[PDB]
Amino acid sequence: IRKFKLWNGNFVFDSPISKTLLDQYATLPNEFKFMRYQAVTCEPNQLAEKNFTVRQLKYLTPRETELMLVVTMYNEDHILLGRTLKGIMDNVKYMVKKKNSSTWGPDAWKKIVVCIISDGRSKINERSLALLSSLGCYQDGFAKDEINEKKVAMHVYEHTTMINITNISESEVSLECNQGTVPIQLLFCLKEQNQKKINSHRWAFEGFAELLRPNIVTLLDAGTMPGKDSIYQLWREFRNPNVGGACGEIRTDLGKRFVKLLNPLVASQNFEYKMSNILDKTTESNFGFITVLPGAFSAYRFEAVRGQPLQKYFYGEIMENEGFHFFSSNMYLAEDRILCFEVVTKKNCNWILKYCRSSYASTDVPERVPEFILQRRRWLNGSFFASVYSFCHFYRVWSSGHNIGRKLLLTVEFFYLFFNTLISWFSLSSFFLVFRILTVSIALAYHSAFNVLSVIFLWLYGICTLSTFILSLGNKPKSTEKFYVLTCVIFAVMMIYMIFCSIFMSVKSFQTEAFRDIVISLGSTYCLYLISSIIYLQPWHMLTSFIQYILLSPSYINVLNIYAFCNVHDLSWNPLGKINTTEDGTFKMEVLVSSSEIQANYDKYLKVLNDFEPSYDEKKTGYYANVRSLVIIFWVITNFIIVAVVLETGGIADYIAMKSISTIPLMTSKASIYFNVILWLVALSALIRFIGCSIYMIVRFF
Amino acid sequence: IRKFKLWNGNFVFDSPISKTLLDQYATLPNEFKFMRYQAVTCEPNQLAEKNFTVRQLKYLTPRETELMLVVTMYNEDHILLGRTLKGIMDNVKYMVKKKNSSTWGPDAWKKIVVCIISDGRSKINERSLALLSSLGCYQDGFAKDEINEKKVAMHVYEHTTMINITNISESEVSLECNQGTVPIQLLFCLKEQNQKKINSHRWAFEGFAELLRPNIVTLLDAGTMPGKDSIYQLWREFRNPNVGGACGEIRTDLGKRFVKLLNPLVASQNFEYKMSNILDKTTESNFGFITVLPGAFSAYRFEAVRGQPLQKYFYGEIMENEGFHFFSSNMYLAEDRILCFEVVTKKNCNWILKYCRSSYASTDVPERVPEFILQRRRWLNGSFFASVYSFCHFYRVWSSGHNIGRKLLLTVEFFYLFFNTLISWFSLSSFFLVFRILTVSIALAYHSAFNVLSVIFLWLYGICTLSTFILSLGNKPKSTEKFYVLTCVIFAVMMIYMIFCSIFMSVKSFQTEAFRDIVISLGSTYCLYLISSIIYLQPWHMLTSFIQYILLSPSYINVLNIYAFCNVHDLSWNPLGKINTTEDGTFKMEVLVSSSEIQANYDKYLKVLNDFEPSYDEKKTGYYANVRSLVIIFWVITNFIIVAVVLETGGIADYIAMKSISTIPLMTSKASIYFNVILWLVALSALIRFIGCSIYMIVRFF
Repeated sequence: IRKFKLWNGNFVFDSPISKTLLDQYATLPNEFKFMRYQAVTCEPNQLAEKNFTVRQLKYLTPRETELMLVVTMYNEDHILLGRTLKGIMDNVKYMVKKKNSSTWGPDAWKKIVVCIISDGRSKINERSLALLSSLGCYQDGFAKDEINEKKVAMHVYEHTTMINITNISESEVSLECNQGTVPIQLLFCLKEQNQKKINSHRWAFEGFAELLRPNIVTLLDAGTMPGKDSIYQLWREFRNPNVGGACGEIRTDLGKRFVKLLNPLVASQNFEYKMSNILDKTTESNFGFITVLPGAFSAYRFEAVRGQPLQKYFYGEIMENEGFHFFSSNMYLAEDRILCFEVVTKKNCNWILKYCRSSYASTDVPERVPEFILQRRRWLNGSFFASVYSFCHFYRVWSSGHNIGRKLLLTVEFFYLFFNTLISWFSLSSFFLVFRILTVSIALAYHSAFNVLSVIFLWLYGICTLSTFILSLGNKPKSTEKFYVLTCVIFAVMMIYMIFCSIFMSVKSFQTEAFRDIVISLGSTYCLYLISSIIYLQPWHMLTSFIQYILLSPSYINVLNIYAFCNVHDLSWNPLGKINTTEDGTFKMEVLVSSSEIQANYDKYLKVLNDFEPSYDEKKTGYYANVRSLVIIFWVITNFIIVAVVLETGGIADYIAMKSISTIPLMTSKASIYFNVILWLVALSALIRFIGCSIYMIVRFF
Repeated sequence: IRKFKLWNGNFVFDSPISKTLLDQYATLPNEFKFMRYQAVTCEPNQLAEKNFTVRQLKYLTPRETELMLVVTMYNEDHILLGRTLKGIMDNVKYMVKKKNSSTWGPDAWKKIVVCIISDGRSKINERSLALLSSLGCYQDGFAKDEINEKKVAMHVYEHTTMINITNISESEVSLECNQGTVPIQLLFCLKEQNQKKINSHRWAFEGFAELLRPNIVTLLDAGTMPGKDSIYQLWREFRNPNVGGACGEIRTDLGKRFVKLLNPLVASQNFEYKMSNILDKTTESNFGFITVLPGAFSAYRFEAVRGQPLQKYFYGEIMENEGFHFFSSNMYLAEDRILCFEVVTKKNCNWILKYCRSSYASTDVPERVPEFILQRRRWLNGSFFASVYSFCHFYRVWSSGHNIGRKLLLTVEFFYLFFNTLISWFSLSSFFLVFRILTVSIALAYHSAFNVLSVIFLWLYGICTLSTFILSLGNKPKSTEKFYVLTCVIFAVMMIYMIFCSIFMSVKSFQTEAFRDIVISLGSTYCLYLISSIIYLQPWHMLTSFIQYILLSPSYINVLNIYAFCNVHDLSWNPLGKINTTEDGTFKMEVLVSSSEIQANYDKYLKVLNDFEPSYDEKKTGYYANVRSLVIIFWVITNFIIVAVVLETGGIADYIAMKSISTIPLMTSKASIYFNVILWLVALSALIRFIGCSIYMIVRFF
């Protein structure tokens, strides 16, 4: 029991580390041998005012940081955090061993701070706090819930470690310390209660970034392992002073010797990631605005995001009455994609976002249908809302500081992105119309067993779709996994049948014009994908992973989208006294004994018979439910309008028949026109993205 | 403080009442001047063993009860409880003033106990505890949460009051005491925490009824006001020794001078109640098994329900493994209807249930669409499950003790009840098929503007139905009231249009055979209703309330049923330390100072890196969700199968067309056959129920 003293009114303690670490370290200054705990009781935007600091400012010469790396955990195990930290450590070692550089050199580790923001003490895993402790950046015992009647909001552990991670097997993490290791300035933040990730970013940007004043702030998730040069290659993107943000490639981690490529769900995701990087990101980067993918690690120039972008990201549209507005109350769905928008359309500034193909990070993807569905629920809602928001507010592009040509390019890009969003909104009707027109056409033309197959597949589609709607509105994907797997299999068999029908009709026609169009259009859209993959110099996914993606595409359209739209907002709808008796059964009491007090109580109850909206949380819940259920209805109705126009469903064929009688066919020419239009749109999108990727590679190569 | 003593180990206290009551009372024995609080810490089935008692057993001559009246509250205000208590008091006064009776006489009040079981202290209203206190049956202060480390489960207040309720206006309750008043033995039970109503019945039947040993146990809800002779007329039903249960008529309370009859929702309910009593209850009572309506007050002969019926009602099918079974885990949905079944099919006993028309009780009905929907959610699920359970287990009728004729009658009745259930399961398709066939037929025949009307009403029906499904699966009726009112109005206009179409086609035909059938069948089914109402001697609802019921019938089919099926089960998915500092900012702490303990903690975290289904409530929640969502899917699919068979939807007309091509019409003869069959079923049901009501009245009159 020792005597302490609050330093400037807040608790700062310095503990020594165990001699086991010292044994490696010797093989010595102050930062290596101590670990500093601080109890942060204030808001993220008030740390300096309240007089809280970081070790970097307190040296004889204050230490200036070039690069702040933020790692966010919620409950990730020690393997994921180990992978992220090992990638970071390897990158820092690469930068420290750099020879001909003005910025990096033997003491480059002093310019990098690794800030690990974990979200809740109750929600952290103990295998992660055991890894963090083994590095030297955590000791238990001196965390406090409250200090001078002030609720402690966050615990900050600061250390500079010499030990590095050198191997991460399936079970063990290899930690070692020798002359080849590089020191890392860790900064472990542990929030007291679980607020979501935007609050973690609030702590990173409004909090420690204000004290450290980094040049670049890099965002990573736990489990995302950066490549061996990814951080350096992303940092190299910022030598253009106009770059305000940047991102790299995100790769599926295929496992040992690509063993996980046997899983159809994983190969489908591998193909999807490779094409999203090759086609979408390059095309976007040509214009100057990128919509960074959820898994990839990104970097923002700190001066770029200060001001309006962070205010919109953290608070939303501040101007708001007691009620709820659409954009202001729903922008939390598009979490990081807001920042990017506000960086590009920042007033009087000509920041651009740029995509770096030289930097990559590999992540593990869901291997089971329920967790895959739950992961994509967030992605699809975020993308849809962000695209709607960017289209509705595009005039801001013209209030920024870009020159006239870049403003025109950005306007064109936003229009194109909303065109893509609009196409993706009508996929529910597009898939059904293509399937029904194709199967019915082959049944009409050849009659053999395609009649029964057409009816059977119509009923299978209907049953699976109705069940998906009902289970996603009412139940949870964990509860019914066999059904979801069966539905995916049913849709894969459906797609196989459609491919067969297309090939059969095309061969018979070659031995009418619509199937000429289908063969030319689909061959063209496959060839453009293949050539774009070759130009990017990453073609191997075009054969190892293509058929799996083709077979699972109907499940992307029909299971992921339905669940994403049905779950937009993740809704969640006096003490008396005691008796303790003695041995004799006796005890003492306070009892109303006087007649006057009994009469008083009687009069107080005789008085009640003579004198004859809930809280904000449930009001917000009601608004969220109303807005989530109005989206589903509009989606379904606007898709069925197109279905009924093309196929003459909804009693329309009946209506035309009876109008003529006042003075039904099997199929019309609307089906032919629509079938052609859909395929031409697909081929056109492929061609546009091919031109974009070609321009990207040509410019980078020059 | 004073010195007390536990009486036999449990807390029993006797407080005097305020002299204000004594002033009326004088205008005196022990029961009037004291109120007895008991703290019940045991289970309902253990009160006697634990040595708890009631005042009735503790006189010099123990008092024998003929009739125990149970009143259950949850949070009902003082007007509803006042109405119930006033009806009870008036009935007891009628029985006490009875002259030529062996059972009732001047001291008949001694044979009646009124047991008011309120559900939770936190959930009780204070205007109800103020009314209960004003009667003399409650004083606060001496309720206890725990007694000798035993959680007190329930508080029992016992008094015999001389004051009666004489008027209940919209705002005040008139209490008065004079020579004309009759004493009432009240027994106020107040549960500590809110378990649902089955637990209240568990306390009433397994608890106080075991001590009091009543002859009859009568169940009433708070707000249900018995008629001036209803309790006596129901008690008179039990002079037949074979009667095991009985119920009376439940009436809609139309307000002052029938002012509430202006509300269409209230007149519709008035007609529905009058026909459920006139047709359904009499027909059921002829056979010998009644399915007592939710609002009506019922009575059970206590010896009838002891044993198997109460065991099934309270616990369910006791034989059960760790998993969930359908019947055993879902019988709580059909709460009281289980008892009735088990009374009739009790082994070796020939108990019957009987319906009493001489006894009635009037209740208030919901006047707003959301609360109406929420009320009927419980009714519809209970009825559907109870009917399924009774049909599946009908063989028990033959294991009972009835003679052969009554066994045959009961078997026939259960078959007929399941036929009615099966008809009610297909109303979703029946209404749509009737509407679509009728509108399309008039459009075909006369062409003028019925084409547009047919298409418009098809789209209106589709939009309203899809929206009802989506809002009942995802949202709450309180949130969207304008939409539900609008949907009811839309369906009423739809029904008006259908009535017009029927009349138009019939008049044109009179100026083909199918409309002869429609006019004859509907005229017959209206005439049978009118004649049955006249035979029952209650015809006034056949004109004051008929059109409102007709207009709201589509909303009964399409809004109440969808919401009831979509909401079957009502699913619901270390401390650290503190710092207080002195003036100097100094304080004292317990800190790991020795190097050995720091090394110990480091080794304990280095150890975690080397040694590398939830609770029952959420498992039951998952089962309930699976079973609720499997019911909706089957309901929708089995109704659409009939729709697609009759109208040739679902690609079937396409399939027949292309089969013939291998070698679509507007309407077929299946529509004619189905249209006739539906109306013949309606007329047949009306005729059967008319014969039943006629037999009931004839037998009662003889």
